[PDB]
Amino acid sequence: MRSKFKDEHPFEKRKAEAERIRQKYTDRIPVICEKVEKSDIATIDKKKYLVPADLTVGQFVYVIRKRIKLSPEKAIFIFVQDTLPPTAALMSSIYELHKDEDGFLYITYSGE
Repeated sequence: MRSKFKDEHPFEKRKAEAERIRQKYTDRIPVICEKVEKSDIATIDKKKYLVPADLTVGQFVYVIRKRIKLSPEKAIFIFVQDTLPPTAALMSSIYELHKDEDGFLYITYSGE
């Protein structure tokens, strides 16, 4: 359940960056998207995202699908603090509830 972005970078710098990003893009959600350790899915090329707050969770799944070029028949599940968020929910609603103390919103994506 550990995050590599969390372990590689100190909390203070992470926190400072998130505040820096929140100030510059007040309409966007800073997102860290990582793969769950033991899933067969591929690994995302780009870890960190500026996500529009009006985007739904399901819309963000779609961006994850097309960033890994996941075959359309394949399945993919997104986890926010080891929960499956509803696709119809706004990422702004997910962010206010599940933002990390550093200010980032941490997702893990799997395949089962």
